[PDB]
Amino acid sequence: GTSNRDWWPNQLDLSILHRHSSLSDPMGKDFNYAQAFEKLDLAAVKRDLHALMTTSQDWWPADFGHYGGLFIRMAWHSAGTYRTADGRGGAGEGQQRFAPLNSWPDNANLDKARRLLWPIKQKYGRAISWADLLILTGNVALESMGFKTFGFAGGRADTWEPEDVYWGSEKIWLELSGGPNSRYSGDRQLENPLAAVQMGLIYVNPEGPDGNPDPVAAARDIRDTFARMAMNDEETVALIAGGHTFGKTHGAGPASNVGAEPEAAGIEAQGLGWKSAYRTGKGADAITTGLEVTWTTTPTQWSHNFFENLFGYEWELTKSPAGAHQWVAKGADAVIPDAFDPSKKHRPTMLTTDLSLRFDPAYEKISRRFHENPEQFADAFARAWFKLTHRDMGPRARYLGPEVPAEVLLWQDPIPAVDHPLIDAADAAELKAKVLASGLTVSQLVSTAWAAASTFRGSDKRGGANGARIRLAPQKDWEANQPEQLAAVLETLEAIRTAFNGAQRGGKQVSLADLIVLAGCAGVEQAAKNAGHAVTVPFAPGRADASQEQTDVESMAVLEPVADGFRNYLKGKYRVPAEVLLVDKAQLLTLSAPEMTVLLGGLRVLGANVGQSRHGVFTAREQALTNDFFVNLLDMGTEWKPTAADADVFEGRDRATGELKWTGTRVDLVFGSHSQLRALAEVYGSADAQEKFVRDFVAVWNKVMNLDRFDLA
Amino acid sequence: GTSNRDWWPNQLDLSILHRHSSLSDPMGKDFNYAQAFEKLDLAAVKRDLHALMTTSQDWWPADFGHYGGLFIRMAWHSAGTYRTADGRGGAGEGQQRFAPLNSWPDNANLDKARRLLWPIKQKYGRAISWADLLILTGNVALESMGFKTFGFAGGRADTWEPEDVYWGSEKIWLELSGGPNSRYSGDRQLENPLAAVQMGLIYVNPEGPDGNPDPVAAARDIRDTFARMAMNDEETVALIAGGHTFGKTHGAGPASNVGAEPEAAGIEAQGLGWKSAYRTGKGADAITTGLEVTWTTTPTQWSHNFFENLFGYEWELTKSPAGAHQWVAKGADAVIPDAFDPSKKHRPTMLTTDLSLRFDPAYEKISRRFHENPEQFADAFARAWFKLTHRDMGPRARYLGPEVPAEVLLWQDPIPAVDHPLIDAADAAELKAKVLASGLTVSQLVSTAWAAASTFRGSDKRGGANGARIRLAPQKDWEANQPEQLAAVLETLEAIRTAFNGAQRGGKQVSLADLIVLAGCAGVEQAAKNAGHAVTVPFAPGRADASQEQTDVESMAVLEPVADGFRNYLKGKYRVPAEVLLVDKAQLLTLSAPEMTVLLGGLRVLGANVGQSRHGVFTAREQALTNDFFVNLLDMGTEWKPTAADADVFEGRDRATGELKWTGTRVDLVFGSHSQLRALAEVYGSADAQEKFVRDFVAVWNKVMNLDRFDLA
Ligand code: HEM
Ligand code: HEM
Ligand code: NA
Ligand code: NA
Repeated sequence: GTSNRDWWPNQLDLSILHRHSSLSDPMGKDFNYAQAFEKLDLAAVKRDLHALMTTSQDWWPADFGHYGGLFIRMAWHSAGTYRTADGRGGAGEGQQRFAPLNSWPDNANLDKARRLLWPIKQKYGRAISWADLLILTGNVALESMGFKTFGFAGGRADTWEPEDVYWGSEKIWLELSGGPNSRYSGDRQLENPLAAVQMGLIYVNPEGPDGNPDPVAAARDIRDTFARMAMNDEETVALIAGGHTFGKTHGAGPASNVGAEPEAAGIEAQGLGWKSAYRTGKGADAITTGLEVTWTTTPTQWSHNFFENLFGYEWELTKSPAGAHQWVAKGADAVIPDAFDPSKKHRPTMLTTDLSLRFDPAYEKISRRFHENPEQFADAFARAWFKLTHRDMGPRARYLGPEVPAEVLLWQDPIPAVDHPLIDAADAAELKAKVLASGLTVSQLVSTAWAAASTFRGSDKRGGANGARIRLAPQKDWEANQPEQLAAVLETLEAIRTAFNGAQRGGKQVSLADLIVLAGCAGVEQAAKNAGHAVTVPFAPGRADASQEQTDVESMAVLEPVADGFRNYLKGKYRVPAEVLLVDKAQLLTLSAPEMTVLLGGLRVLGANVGQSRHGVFTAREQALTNDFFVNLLDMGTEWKPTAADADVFEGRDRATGELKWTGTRVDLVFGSHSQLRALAEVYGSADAQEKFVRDFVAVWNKVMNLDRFDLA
Repeated sequence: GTSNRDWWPNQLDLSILHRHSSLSDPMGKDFNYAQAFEKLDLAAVKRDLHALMTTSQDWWPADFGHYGGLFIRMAWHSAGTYRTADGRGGAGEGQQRFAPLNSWPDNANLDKARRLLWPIKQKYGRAISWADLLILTGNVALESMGFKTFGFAGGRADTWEPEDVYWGSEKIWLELSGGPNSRYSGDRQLENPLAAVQMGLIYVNPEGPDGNPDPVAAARDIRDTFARMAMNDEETVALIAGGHTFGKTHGAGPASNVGAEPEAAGIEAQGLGWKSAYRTGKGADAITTGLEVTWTTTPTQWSHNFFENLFGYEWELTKSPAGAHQWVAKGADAVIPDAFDPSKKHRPTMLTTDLSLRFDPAYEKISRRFHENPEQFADAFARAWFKLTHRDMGPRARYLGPEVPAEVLLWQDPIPAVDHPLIDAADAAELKAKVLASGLTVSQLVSTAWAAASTFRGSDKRGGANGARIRLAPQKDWEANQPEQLAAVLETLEAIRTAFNGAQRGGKQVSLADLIVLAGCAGVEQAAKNAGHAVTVPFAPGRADASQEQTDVESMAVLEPVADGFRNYLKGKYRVPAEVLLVDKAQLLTLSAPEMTVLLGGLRVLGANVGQSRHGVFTAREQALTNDFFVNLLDMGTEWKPTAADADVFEGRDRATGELKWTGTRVDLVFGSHSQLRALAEVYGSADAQEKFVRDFVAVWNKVMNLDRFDLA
């Protein structure tokens, strides 16, 4: 059946804004996962998980009699799709159970692992999500095998359909670099927002870059991909060596024995895949990646054997039974146990990427420190495992249950506790009047609050206006934020704040974070008044101000908007059309198509454009909250053409006279071009819609101002 | 970006069940179109439309100074996508303004027609939908040119994204028959559910079949395609000759002058397309189809000149300026006016498909009668035009406004008025107890009510339990409905009804339509009771019984279910996998994926299968309402394999012993195979889900029972 995507493959896809509707969700519309989880008997779940570890099923027998290694890998793949670039991927939505990730080649046989958890999921029902279960099982596996974890938070709500993520443009699974859709260019530069080296891999190729077994070049890829998942050198060595303290790989025979991945298998396979014709197809005959490596002399117990073996032997290049490159210890005795046959033992083996930990010079120093000080290694790995499994969860207010660590970590972008009475409605009125009396304009007030709040992304729940981090490095210097104008607005706001706070009793005070947001609300109210409408914009206090020492400047850099269509901003020229970038940003902000439409039309007229650009400012009453953007955009009395100087700027001219009426970008004009967007614009550009526009604008404005308000959730 | 559809192109698509969410809709959740329309000043809209007809815009100058012809074609293409096989397409959702229909080659330049209506749409806002406006404008065009229409009903609510319709499998616009994706097989047999001869055409090719200009052969395609839009010979002749009484075609120069259709055009074109480099690109130089035919001597006035010309001249095969085949009157004078130059005149011209009306022998008799009796032609055309434009609107209860015709037409599947007091809640409880005391089983009661209510399709709002047409030809003889079992149930229910109705005072009585549904409600309540649960199933009386004389048997044939996954039924063996047919049925019933899942699992254990098949009946307590279907389907202790006899039937065996536990079809087992469906099955198969399962089953049962209840809307 031919589809619109077939006929017009480069037209914008708005269905990504309408996912995760109440239609696809089986739970009622008021189902609150947090409340279900809070009543879960978590200790009972953990006892069941401990039992499962050694309860081998005949359809996928447990290596060494213990599924721990398989479940740790399962949990690390669950978390390991995360990209700091957009916040997308990670464990936080349980997306491993859906396409495509359920069938990625790197997730081979993790279908079996998830199926082993069905009876526990079934027993506890809606009170523990799959997303939470996958991570808890990884924690229990570690604990079962003698490693004490740093803690665990629940609260990852399950999702019910595939997340829309750009994973790459290759049309062949695992395609090597330099093809027609290469994710690499130049000096091995991986394209943003990707965080893996080949389509269908978590991070890197275990044989080495594009299959070439050089540990030093492999180290480069490990470092690049791990940095793109938010992990530095210490955390990376701790994670890889910690993980490979346990379990084994599977490559007992040739890969051509292995059949269709789950999404391609027959209906009789009942959701499972990679069925293998090699001998029994499982256990001692398992084939998962094709590598055949067992790292330690006690694969089911925490030990310090990974680094003893790494440093204690010299390594020779060899091949697994499936033909994959891997390394064997020169001259070693057969000291590694077999996973099924008590009378067999094996020499120590390593992956190319394991040897990176020794042969990359920066990794070697950390590996050596961990080898000499195994207590440091233990603590680093525990902390890293917590980070890995919680990095996409959001602020600490979302963390549920009795195992949440009390230590506050820099990567969590922590927000101080509020310790004082908050402002009330009479105080908010007084502060709004002070803000309007100072001379700050509608444009300044709206632009600053937008700049503060629109850093939020729902993908990893980072960003937003809580914290007042717009006043700190690096946000205060971002070009999209207009540093000189920002400084002057913040200075005026801080004077108002200081005066209000100095006048209070009883410890009451207002944060700068709250005041920025409140000042934006005063500007929207003033804009409505300018248009002859009486509007009150809702405001919820309770934001606190974070310090510079609580704000990791390099981790903050991914939140920098390089494209923000809501302010008609593009930092440079990109291969992706700007309207595709707008929809991407709308998705991160959790906006539907109607919300994105209303919001953008209103911001244009309020003067939220960066640099005071006139592009899309289709009104003769700037700083008044009207639907002018829509009524003018849709006026057939105007004809639009790309400019000579710039194909991405358009001039709109009177059809009868040729006189210039307006200019716009692709972000402005897409609302008059895309047939679903123009349908939405027509609603707001109708003669009966001025009041609807104002009230829908105030709603969406308020929504954006509260995106990060998990303390009120 | 590579997507799941790319990787797994034959996996089932559930997103078709989750369109039309509250996320995509710009109107509030409480917006009621009918309430907005009922306050529209319809007479004022029609006066504005009447003015528009002769107010030419210079960006698309009006032929003959009158847009009438253009708007009639606009309104005919809006309705002309309709297929009786599934009820999909038609005018009832305004889908012409979305992809793909906005850019079909047959809809070329209707973009300009819609843009001409923006100022009126803008003036009246949400009180008149695009969908209604399209049709109204074609009525006003006709009226302005002297034709008295049969009437008009408003009430077509606007939609906000493209409908998912199978329009064919060709990958090239207008591909000629016999390609790799041919819609034709055998002796020119058009595949169901298609109703057009080439991808991107409304009905037929105006040159002739695959471009061959033979009016006799073209007649065959006209007859076949019109029949597939539910029009007979009389109606077809009336429509084509009536339409071609007005206006002209456009082919002033070569088609290679014409640029990209709207979905492919640049952003600057602002939703318009087919921009032409031929001379001025418009007006006298317009190119739309490439044909250049003007049918009558007064193209802006109703007349009987189409048939005077058709029968008064002999016709010669010729070519337009773009090279298309067309016909010119042999030896004629220049009597047809030019569309822009008052000093120029032209000979009569015709399409191949016009001459079909004279050269097909059955058409010729009707055309002759209409020629000799133009009052009959006018009446036929008026009636047909109403039918064409209202055929997908549904029951007469949905018809709004002051111009609704009072005559009740057989194609409307009319339902008589209710003239008596309805049963109350106490009466409903007494009838449910009498039904259960009769000895009718849960299975019989559920199966009968399902068979009555599940003929509904939301595509054209035909079918449903209102009317009690299950007791009439042809529904009573459909194989899916189990004619002998149905007859015995209906006999028992009619005895109950007769006894109840004979006992009442005050004229109160119960229809058989209401009692079939209520009997099904009693069956579901009893099934819940069998499982240890007391529930009330909601029931809304007010259905009435239609007669056989009010039921067009041939028109009812398309409602026959030949695939009903909810009863595990397939009338024969099809190209399309059964699971795809299930999702198609779910879509027609307006069900979400969660609704379809609950509903199916419940029907299986209630005994709803045709023929008492045990396939998918995964319970040891049939006729009790439990979640057994899901608990047993998801049990990994069972292994499933296709049977030797039949690849589409599967045996479920104990994994350890080999014992045969169950059998199922593809429809049953897809719920354990598809990753999004199995996630839903898991919810209902959880240990905490029994109450949720029953609640959700009763809600969807009730939803189905009320699909056609537009009298309560
Ligand atoms: C450079 C990064 C890494 C590479 C290339 C990589 C590669 C692999 C490969 C190829 C397998 C074998 C899969 C099979 O054939 O069954 C595997 C297994 C595993 N990895 Fe990693 N690994 C990486 C990092 C991680 C990290 C961060 C963790 C966890 C903290 C982890 C924990 C595991 C465990 C536990 C197994 C054993 C699975 C079993 O016993 O069934 N690895 N790794
Ligand atoms: C076999 C069925 C039909 C065929 C093949 C057909 C074909 C066409 C073609 C090729 C055009 C010229 C489009 C252009 O170049 O501008 C057209 C114009 C038109 N058709 Fe049809 N037609 C059919 C049925 C109908 C029906 C059922 C109606 C309405 C009752 C309709 C009303 C019109 C009108 C009013 C125009 C003139 C548009 C204008 O003035 O701009 N036709 N027809
Ligand atoms: Na994420
Ligand atoms: Na329809």
